[PDB]
Amino acid sequence: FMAKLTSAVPVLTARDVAGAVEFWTDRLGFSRDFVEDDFAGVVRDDVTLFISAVQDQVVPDNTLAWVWVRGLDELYAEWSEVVSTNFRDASGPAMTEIGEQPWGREFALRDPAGNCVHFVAE
Amino acid sequence: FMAKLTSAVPVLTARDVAGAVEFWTDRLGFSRDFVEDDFAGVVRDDVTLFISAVQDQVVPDNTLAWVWVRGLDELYAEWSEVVSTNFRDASGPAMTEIGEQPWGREFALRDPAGNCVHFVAE
Repeated sequence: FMAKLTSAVPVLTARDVAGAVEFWTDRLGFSRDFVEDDFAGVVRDDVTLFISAVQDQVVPDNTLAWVWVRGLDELYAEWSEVVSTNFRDASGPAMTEIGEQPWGREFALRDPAGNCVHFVAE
Repeated sequence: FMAKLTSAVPVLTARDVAGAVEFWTDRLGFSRDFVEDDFAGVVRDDVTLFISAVQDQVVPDNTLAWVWVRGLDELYAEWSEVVSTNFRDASGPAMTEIGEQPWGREFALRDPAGNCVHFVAE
């Protein structure tokens, strides 16, 4: 008899949770799972992400997450029309271009709070 | 044709990645998946956690993750013999006691780097 770990949920951070949730749902297509004032959960297909409140901006600026997807080029097309593809010369939410990395074919997305999330082709 | 998100991997943070990895593997039973100098991955059963390097200690002190498990009381017993159960009066790695929260029956564990990970009974 040994304990089995079954699944994990990344936690993104934000000084402004409510705005982080508005962005992931109204713009990226996730749904609200639950929303407290300093803690929320959003969901899309089999992926859940939690969003937690923090006071220091450097935390969200250093927060990361990796998500796997079937149909990466299409996610990229779906999101490129609501998120800038000029990842460098941009201050707000942005997306890098698809490229190969050791973990696979991917692209990263920075949300309004500063979280950087990597989406990888399954 | 719509992109489907299939799974996610939480990213823990540490000023000292190598030590964070030693702890999650030699003491908690995870295996090394890959180890670069400022980025690593550990695995146990169906759960993978990445560990990333940062310079500011406040990031790991604010980093969170949620993991689900079958056989929570047994994970608690397996880990209570290598991690302190005096969560308050302790400075290093520690574990709180099992309690009910809105997300379910759980316990939290703080690792040496400062990450706080919640383990929930499936």
